[PDB]
Amino acid sequence: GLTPEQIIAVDGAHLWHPYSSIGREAVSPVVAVAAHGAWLTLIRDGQPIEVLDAMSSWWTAIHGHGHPALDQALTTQLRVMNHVMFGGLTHEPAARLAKLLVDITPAGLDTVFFSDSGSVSVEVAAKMALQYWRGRGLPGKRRLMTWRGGYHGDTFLAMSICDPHGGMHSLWTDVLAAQVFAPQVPRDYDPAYSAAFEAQLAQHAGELAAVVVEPVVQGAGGMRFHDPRYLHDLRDICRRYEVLLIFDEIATGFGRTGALFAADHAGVSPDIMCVGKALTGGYLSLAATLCTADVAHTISAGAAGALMHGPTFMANPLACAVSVASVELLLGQDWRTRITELAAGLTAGLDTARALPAVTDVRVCGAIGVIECDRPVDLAVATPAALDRGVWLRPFRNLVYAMPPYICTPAEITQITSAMVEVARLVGS
Amino acid sequence: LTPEQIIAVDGAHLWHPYSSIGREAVSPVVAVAAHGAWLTLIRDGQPIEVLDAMSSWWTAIHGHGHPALDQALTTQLRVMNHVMFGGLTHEPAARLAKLLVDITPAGLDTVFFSDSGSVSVEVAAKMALQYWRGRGLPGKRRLMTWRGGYHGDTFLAMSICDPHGGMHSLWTDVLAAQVFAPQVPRDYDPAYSAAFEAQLAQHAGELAAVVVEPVVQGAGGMRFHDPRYLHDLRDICRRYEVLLIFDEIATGFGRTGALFAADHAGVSPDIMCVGKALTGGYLSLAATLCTADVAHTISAGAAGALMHGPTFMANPLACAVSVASVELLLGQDWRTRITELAAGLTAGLDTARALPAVTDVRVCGAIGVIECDRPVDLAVATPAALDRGVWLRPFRNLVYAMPPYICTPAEITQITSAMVEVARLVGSL
Ligand SMILES: CC(=O)c1ccc(N2CCN(C(=O)c3cccc(Cl)c3)CC2)cc1
Ligand SMILES: CC(=O)c1ccc(N2CCN(C(=O)c3cccc(Cl)c3)CC2)cc1
Ligand SMILES: *Cc1c(COP(=O)(O)O)cnc(C)c1O
Ligand SMILES: *Cc1c(COP(=O)(O)O)cnc(C)c1O
Repeated sequence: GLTPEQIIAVDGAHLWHPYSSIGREAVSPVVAVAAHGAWLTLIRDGQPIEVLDAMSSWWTAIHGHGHPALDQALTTQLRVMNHVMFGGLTHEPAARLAKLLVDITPAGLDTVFFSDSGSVSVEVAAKMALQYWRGRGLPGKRRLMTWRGGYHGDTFLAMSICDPHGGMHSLWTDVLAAQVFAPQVPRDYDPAYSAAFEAQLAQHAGELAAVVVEPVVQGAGGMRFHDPRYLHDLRDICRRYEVLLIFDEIATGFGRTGALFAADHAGVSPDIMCVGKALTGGYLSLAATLCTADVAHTISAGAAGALMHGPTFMANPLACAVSVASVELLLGQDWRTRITELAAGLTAGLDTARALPAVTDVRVCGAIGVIECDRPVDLAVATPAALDRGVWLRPFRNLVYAMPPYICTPAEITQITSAMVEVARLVGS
Repeated sequence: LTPEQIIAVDGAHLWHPYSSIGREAVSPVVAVAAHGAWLTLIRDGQPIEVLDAMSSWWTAIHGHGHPALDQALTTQLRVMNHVMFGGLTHEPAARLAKLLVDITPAGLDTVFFSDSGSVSVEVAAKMALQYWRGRGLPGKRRLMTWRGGYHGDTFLAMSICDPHGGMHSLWTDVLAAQVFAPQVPRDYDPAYSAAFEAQLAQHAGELAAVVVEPVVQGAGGMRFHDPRYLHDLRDICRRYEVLLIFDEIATGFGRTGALFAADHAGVSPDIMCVGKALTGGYLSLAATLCTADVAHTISAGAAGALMHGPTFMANPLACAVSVASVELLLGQDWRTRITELAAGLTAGLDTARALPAVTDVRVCGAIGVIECDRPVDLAVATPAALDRGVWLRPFRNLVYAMPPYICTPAEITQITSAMVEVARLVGSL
């Protein structure tokens, strides 16, 4: 048992946080003591206050926290089987989830490799791509290509295809794999960009295993959106130049961009796809990498005879059980209407920010809203500003943004957008 | 789904650890329940109760559905499933961090939570690299280990796995080129440590860290080595200013007869990884600990922070069950328990030394290994053990167990008897 003060004292001495220091944090983290539906209970001035999780706790909480159907799914599974090793055993949760995932992802993705995080699923995707070409007698095809502005995780291979600036590649001189970067993909569709991407890919085609991109929305590398037609072009380019296409849908999956998967906006299927953040409805760490029958059969028929990967908690029954419930909950409702309403709410709520002096862009895509500013956002100023307004927001660089739970009512979206608009006002002020 | 429908879905759609799709020599066995030391598996359409001799890949130290652990999960679920760790902290994370800092080897003062062992290893390497970069020595970026090791399946993790066991031949030109000392022997030999030092001396200026599994090497061959080697590594690392990293992902939490395997030598590494048994085998969770000096040096460097932050970092649910698992272990006489277990394994496995296909029998804490003279055929071994009411999964030439700590003396003897019978069959053909 620990009080918030004790929690803070332990935390300051002993706990790392994402991309943080020990003993040099500008501001202490805020003690969270509960989470229910769209709301977090945080400690502020020693007292508990309920605030909207505008971030969906980093894209995860699509149905909100403590959804009764999802709580129930976990507890039912807990009474039967917590976990068994996936080496030599299988189980209902894994089979149920894999069937669901193959049915709902872009056509052709027939096999599912479960892992415990997005970064791992990305490494699995790369491993599938590299083993695929090795299975085709082309080990030279081992490099990856992407466009700038991307994020794919924090493990060392994932780092190599992250945006070179966002990813601080200059601090990793001589340690990361050297990958092929195309220029930042633009928002608006310009076939000249695709022509140039193709020309650059063409000269590297013989050394490229895959193009890896986030489809439609680039998250941690800058919350940038691009025309879905670029993905149609990528599919065509990759098809014609024999380079696998990998869509990283770890942030975009399960309805977030207004399609069940962002690939659906372009009506294209990748050869390999990663999913993760929202997969369990934000209960537990779980990710999946899917690939076509062709990819799976080629890997399986190659010299190695198997995909050389196998996490300890692969296909954990508890995480899989809650994921099944989470996906069924999404599919059993009119999610498409729900996201359209959310997008409309975000658009309407963020429209006034356009007029603000420090604001360069306002953009919405499905249940994602972004205010881009002309200068870095002071976090020591912004965080308490949104908290004071009943909203948990986490800006970074020049961006103030939200990816709210799908269960957010119109009143809650208004509340979120208001806080965002106000943080932007203080940036200019 | 019926067991048959599960098998059908599984065969078409599910990857398993280090497996193929469509080319599996045996179907996985359907698991329908797990309670205590026992799994309920479907065999010829009928449910059967068998002992989980593998602890579900080292995870289930307290057995499955332990009331204390089930309870810890459901009571955390009631309050907070998960919140983002960026800007927020919480009681489960603080309680676990406090516990971990106070039971791990002295000087390990900070804790980075992640979702899997492979990730925690990548975090450890990142800590070491950023440490040296913080000291103005970015040339110190390679890792050194001994052969026979396993550290996970992500690309950096792979680079320090045994090159043979990890099939580095398949990964030519993709993996970082690390420094490998020869396999560490079982018995203490001063010449081995002298040679290790001599090799390290040649690379000292380009080495960030030595990374080893202390005392027991797991997936690389279930080999044990004299703890005195760890005292040598510590001294070598100190004199040549190379960080020492212990991977205790398999060895942690009493498994080798000490609380952590480093304790067998009284040695403190600069950085430490834990994972498999961390949650008592309920959920995926791992941790990377480092000293105050490492933490401060990273935090004072150009990045001003450790450049890593998993989505489900410090998941409340996983942390809560981990707190309960660790407390459950510490609140009993675990040392006597493991000693009794080891004695049971030793007594039970002794008769195997006389079998024709057996080259070695070795026990270290709650780990029993029959080393055979040929690779073990799973198609024979699996059903043979199930026939005897035990779930065993041999690998390579090893018939081994790492049973739950809650196994009674009779259950241990039932496990060792099945192990003996499998070993007898291996040489029986
Ligand atoms: C779990 C959580 O709350 C969290 C918060 C921030 C996190 N970050 C900070 C912003 N990020 C980056 O600035 C970033 C880090 C590396 C590469 C790229 Cl392209 C971007 C991504 C990781 C990750 C997790
Ligand atoms: C979760 C589970 O049941 C499981 C079973 C076997 C697993 N492996 C991984 C390590 N194995 C290796 O052979 C291995 C794989 C890479 C490097 C090294 Cl040193 C060893 C055996 C199969 C992993 C997970
Ligand atoms: C967060 C993220 C990842 C990495 O996921 P983790 O679970 O944090 O390892 C990979 N790809 C994308 C697009 C992401 O947004
Ligand atoms: C299993 C293991 C790992 C990898 O853990 P995952 O959770 O499977 O990624 C790393 N190191 C050691 C010593 C292990 O036994």
